Amino acid sequence: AQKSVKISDDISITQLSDKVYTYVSLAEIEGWGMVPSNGMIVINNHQAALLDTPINDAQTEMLVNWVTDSLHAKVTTFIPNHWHGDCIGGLGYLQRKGVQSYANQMTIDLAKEKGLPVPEHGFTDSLTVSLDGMPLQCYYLGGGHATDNIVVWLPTENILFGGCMLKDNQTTSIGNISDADVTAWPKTLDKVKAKFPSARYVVPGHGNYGGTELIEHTKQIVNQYIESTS
Ligand SMILES: CCCCc1nc2ccc(O)cc2c(=O)n1Cc1ccc(-c2ccccc2-c2nnn[nH]2)cc1
Ligand SMILES: [Zn+2]
Ligand SMILES: [Zn+2]
Repeated sequence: AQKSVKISDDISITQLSDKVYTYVSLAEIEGWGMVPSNGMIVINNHQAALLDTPINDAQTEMLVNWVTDSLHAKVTTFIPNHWHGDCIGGLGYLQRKGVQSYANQMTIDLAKEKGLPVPEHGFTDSLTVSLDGMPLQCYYLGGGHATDNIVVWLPTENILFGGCMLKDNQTTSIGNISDADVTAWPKTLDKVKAKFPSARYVVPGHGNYGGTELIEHTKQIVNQYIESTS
């Protein structure tokens, strides 16, 4: 069991640790109706790192003030998982609040071509940003749900922000695969299960959070759809 607090009505936080909370932001992502989105809020010493924002700026600006008022951290760092509304959907807000963003370089080149706000720090494989001594370990383990998708590993917290390459234990859906690397994903999770075999929490990019079975579960999903289309 773990605390489920509502900031708005359509915005929930769930605290998995002393320095890490996770929320789901339901918003309307155009073309699919009402989708529930995930994100990590990570607090070290009044400094707040945010791992993906909601669909627009309003909820970015909903979650960002709550994390002021109640956690008395200033959001100063951000990391989108890929370039989807569900990742940087609300980065327009946050660069304006001068937040410093880090992401996959691929995702940087991408957003640019589609003309979205652009993160300012890139990497090609791994990049360990410090929230004041708190390593916040981002990696590019390969493409999946999308080509630029990455994972963030909180080394002190054994918390793995799996992202949209992962699905919950509850869903058996490949969801939205327009910018995917299907033949390729299957082997990303494989790498991901190998690197954080010891992750206590492994949260997806949608769906409820879990353990490391979320990995073997998503893989299946993917093989069931590859094996069922190819
Ligand atoms: C109507 C669409 C399906 C809704 C849904 N609802 C859920 C409810 C509970 C839950 O635990 C999981 C889901 C879920 O995965 N989904 C699937 C879902 C699938 C894709 C999307 C979506 C929409 C726009 C851009 C990217 C995505 C995306 N799809 N997969 N990962 N990310 C959004 C939601
Ligand atoms: Zn996505
Ligand atoms: Zn997504």
